[PDB]
Amino acid sequence: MLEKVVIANRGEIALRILRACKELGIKTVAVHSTADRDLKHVLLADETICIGPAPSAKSYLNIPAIIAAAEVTGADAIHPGYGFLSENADFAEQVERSGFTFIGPTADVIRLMGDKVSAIKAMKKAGVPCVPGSDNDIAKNKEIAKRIGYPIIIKVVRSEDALEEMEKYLENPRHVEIQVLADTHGNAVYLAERDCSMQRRHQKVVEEAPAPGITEEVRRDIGSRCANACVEIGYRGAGTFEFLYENGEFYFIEMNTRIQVEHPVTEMITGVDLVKEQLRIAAGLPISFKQEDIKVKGHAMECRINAEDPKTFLPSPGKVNHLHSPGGLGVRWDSHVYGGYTVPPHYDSMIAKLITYGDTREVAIRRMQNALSETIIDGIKTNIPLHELILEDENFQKGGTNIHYLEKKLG
Amino acid sequence: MLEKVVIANRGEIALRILRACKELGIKTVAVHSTADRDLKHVLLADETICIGPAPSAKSYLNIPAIIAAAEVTGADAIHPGYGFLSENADFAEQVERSGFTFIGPTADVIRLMGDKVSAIKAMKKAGVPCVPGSDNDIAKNKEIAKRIGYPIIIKVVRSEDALEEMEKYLENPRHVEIQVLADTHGNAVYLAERDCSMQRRHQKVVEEAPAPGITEEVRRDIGSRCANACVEIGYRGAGTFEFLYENGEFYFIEMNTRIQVEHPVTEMITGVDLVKEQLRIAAGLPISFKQEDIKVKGHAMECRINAEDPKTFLPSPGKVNHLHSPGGLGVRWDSHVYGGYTVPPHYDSMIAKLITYGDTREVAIRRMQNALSETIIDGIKTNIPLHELILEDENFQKGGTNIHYLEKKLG
Repeated sequence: MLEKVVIANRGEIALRILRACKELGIKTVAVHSTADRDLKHVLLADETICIGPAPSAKSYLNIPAIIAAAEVTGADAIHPGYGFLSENADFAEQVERSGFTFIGPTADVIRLMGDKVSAIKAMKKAGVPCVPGSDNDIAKNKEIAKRIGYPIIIKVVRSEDALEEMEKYLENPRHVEIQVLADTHGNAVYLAERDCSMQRRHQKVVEEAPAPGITEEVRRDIGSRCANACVEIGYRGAGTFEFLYENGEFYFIEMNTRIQVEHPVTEMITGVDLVKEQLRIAAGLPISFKQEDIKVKGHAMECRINAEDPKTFLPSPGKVNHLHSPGGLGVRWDSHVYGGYTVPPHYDSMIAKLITYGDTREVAIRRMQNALSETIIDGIKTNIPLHELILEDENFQKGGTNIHYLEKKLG
Repeated sequence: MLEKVVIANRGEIALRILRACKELGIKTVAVHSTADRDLKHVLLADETICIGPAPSAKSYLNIPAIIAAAEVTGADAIHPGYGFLSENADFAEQVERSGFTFIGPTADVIRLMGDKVSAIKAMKKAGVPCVPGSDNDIAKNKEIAKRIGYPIIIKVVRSEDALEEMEKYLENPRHVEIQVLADTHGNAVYLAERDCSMQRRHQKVVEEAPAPGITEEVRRDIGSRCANACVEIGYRGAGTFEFLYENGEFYFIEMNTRIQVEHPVTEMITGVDLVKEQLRIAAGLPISFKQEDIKVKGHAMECRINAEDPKTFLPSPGKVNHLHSPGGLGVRWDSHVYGGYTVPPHYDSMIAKLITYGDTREVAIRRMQNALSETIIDGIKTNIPLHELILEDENFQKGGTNIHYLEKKLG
C-alpha cells in the first residue's frame, strides 16, 4: 500500500497532509519552491526536494518536476492538496501513467466535473438538482429565457429586450455544500453539509457546519443524491458538491473533486478525519465507517486568517515577529505559521485557519470571538478585525445570511 | 446570578477559567502577584488587582487580600482553581461568610474530605469501596495487621516482628479516578474515569481517559457509587474520587474537592465543559445534562509540559525566546505561555498541557507523539523528551501500567 507520499502542495494544507501521513506511518516527501524552504511542513518532512523557483508556474504547477520528485524518492503516491494541480486532469493522467497513485479521483472523472456544462449534464442524469437552464437564434433563446424566468445569466439579463451575447439567476441564495467520500469498494457516504455564504468576490471568509435551517430530513435527501451521483460517475476519494440554496431548494453549481479548505468544520461535527480517509481510500481501503455511523453533533465554525489589510484586502507579506495562537476547549488551529516566519508574496494570503466547535452554534460563535481576541500576529496586517465584525453581526448571529451579504454589509 | 468572578489562581488554570467566564459573558477579575503581571490571563482580564509580592504565602494564599479584591470590585463569586486555597476550608468559610459565592463545595464538605480518616469513614458509609484497614496496644494491632494482611502501612511493614510506630499496602495498583458533578438540585453524575498511573514521586506526568481495561459495566458500578456518595455528603460542584485499582477492585484514597489539572481528557471523551458546569452549578443551575446523555467516545491523553530538566527534574525558569505550539485535528493546547514570556521561579513548573484525542487509544498516542515533535519551546529546558520516552514505551502502548512503573523504568 502507501508507504511514501509526495505532498504536492504548500502552506497549511501541506502541513495538514503531513500530519495525516505521520499518523498512518507514511513517509513524506515535501516538494517546495526556493521560497518555501522554511515552511513548517518542509522542516518536518522526512525528505525534501526543491522543484523550482518562487513563481507557482515554475514550481507547484511544474508537472514534470513534481513527478520526477516522486521518481527519485521512490514514492508510491502524490497528494495534490487543494488549488494548484489538484483538479488538473492532465496532471492526474500523467501521475497514473507514471505508475504512482494519485490521491484523488481518476483523470476521466476530474475532466468530467472540470467542465461546467458536462458536469451539470452528469448531475442531472444522476438525479442531483440543478439550476434550471438551457440544458444562437433570437426567438429560440427568447423562448428559453422566458421558460426559465428572468433574471437569467449568459455564461446577467433582467429583461428580454436586452437579451444579448443561459440559466436562472438566483438573487439571494446561500452557499451550502455537501461533503462526500467514495471508495474503490463501491461505497459512497455524505458527511452533512457546510454553509460558506460569507464571501467576498466569491472567495470564502467564514465557513460553518452544519448549515443553519437544514433539517436532518433535508440533509438525507440531498446527501443521498450526492452519494448516488458519486457511484454513478465512478467517484473516488473526497469531494464536495457545492449548491446555491434558496427558498428551500438546492441547485448544483460545482463539484470540487479534491479536499476543500474548509474540511475541518465537517471533521469537528462528524468525528471523521477526511485527509486520513483520502489516504486510506487511495491505498485501496474502504471508507472506515458506514452512513449510519455518521451523526451530526454540535456545531463548528472556521475563520480564514489571511495576511491582508482588513478593509483594503491588499496582501501583507512580511516577517511575523510574534505569533500567539489561541487554544483551550473547542479551539482548533490549523496553520503553518510560526514566530519568526516570513509570509512570502508569491502565493495566497492564508496564514491560518481558526476552527471552533461547541454543543451549539451560539457557543461555537462565542468561542471563535474569544479565540480571535487572544490571537496575536505581530509584524503584518491580518483580516482578524473583519472576522470580528462578522461574528458580532446580528444577522450572522441569527444565521442563514446569503452569498451577497458580506459585500452588502461592507457598504 | 454570577456576573463577576474573581479568579483566585494563576497560570494555565486561571486562563482556563477566564475562557469559561468569557464564554458565559461573566466579567473577570484577575488577582495576581507582582511577579505575574505578565500572565496571559491577567492581560486578558476585565479587571486586575495585585494581591501581594511574588511568594505564594504572600499572594495566592493571602486570604484577606483575595477577599478584599472581591469586595472592592463588587464580584459575586471566587473560583479557586486547583492547588493554593481550593481545598482550604477556612478560605471557603470566609468567602461565604463575606457574602460571595465560593465556586466549589461548602466548607463543611471540604473539611470532611480534607481529613483522610473522616473521608474514608464517609466513603465507607456511602458504599464506596475503601482500602481494608484499621477503620497502640501490641497484640491488638498485631491482630489487625494479620486480619488486613501484609504488607501494611502505618500513617510500610512487611512482617509482624517489625510492627512499629494502618491499612493494606497495594504493591502494584493503577491510579484510576472518577470525575463527578453534583448540583444544588439534588443531581449527581459521573463522567467516566481517568488513568493517571504515570507518576514520579506521586506527581502525575501523563493522564488518559478512559482507563484501559475498564468495561462500561465496571464504570457504571463504581461511578454510581461515587454519584450516590456525592448526594449523601451534600456535594456541590466538580470533584474527583481517586482510587488505587488492582486485580479488578477499586480502593478509595482521596477526593479532590475541586477541579483537577487533568480534567481536559474527560472533556474530550464526554463532550462536557467541566469548568463551565462549575460556574453554572455555582450560580444555582442544574447540571446541563443527565447521566444517560453521557457516552464515552474515543480516547484522550494529556502530557504535562513542565519547565524542568527532563532527566534531572530541576526547574528551568527563564525567558521563552520562541514558542511554537502544535495543532491540527485532535490536538488541544491549554497554556498561558507565549513567545517572549518569562517563566518565573516562584510557583510550579507547569507551562502547558498538551491534550490529544482520537477514535482509539492508539491514535491518541500517535497524535500526541506527532504533536510533541512539532512543539518548540526555546530558551528553557522542558520534560518533552520524557514524554516522548513514555509514549514509545511498549508497556505503556499495551496500557495498564501501574503507579510505580515510571520510576522503575527510569532505572
